[PDB]
Amino acid sequence: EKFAFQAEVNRMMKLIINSLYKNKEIFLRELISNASDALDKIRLISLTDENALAGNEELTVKIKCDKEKNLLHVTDTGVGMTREELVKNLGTIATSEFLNKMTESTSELIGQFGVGFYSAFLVADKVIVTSKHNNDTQHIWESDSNEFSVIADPRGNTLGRGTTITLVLKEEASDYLELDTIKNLVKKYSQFINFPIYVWSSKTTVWDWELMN
Ligand SMILES: COC(=O)c1c(O)cc(O)c(Cl)c1CCc1nccn1Cc1ccc(Br)cc1
Repeated sequence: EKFAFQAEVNRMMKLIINSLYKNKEIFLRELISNASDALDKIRLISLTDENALAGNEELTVKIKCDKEKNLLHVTDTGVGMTREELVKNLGTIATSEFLNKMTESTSELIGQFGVGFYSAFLVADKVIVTSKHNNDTQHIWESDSNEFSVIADPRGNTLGRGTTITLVLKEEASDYLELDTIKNLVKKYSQFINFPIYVWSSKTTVWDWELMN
């Protein structure tokens, strides 16, 4: 259940963390970007499988703040990941030219190599990935960066299909819990995205999904 990061991933996480120290906001750009990709992947799959979207009729990104529990949730209803995929796609990488371009901006570089997930550790002490893939049951990937574990989700299939990224925010990254801030940041980083992105918001005092693009 417990796993070690591959060396290159450790180096990569460091390079990422040690080059975007200034513009931390990028983590949210990249998570929204990967969320879109997940939906693309499942839409494509839906072209040749009418049963592809059975676990969830919708194709969205839902973002939820939990100021109280110090958590930020980003949930796509994309393709999701199987257990094996969690262990492989988040624990290794398929690359070393990337690690040399990185040393010699660099926010555009991680975006290009599709490896911006790890930027989440810029604002989080622990990162949790809850994922339901059509071919598998719901599993959970957790890491504080020093290792990771993948477990079967005891709650069963709550996602229907897809992925929630959950960030336990750092002391200094509390700013990103304010609904003001996240609405603002998603507005910015979600224009080019063509799936709907909602933020769970407060209107006059009620709560519902609010569309941001
Ligand atoms: C898009 O794949 C995912 O399931 C997914 C998601 O739905 C939301 C996310 O925030 C993230 Cl990070 C992912 C995984 C995408 C990812 N980032 C780094 C590695 N990976 C796995 C991966 C990379 C390339 C391909 Br092609 C497939 C999976």
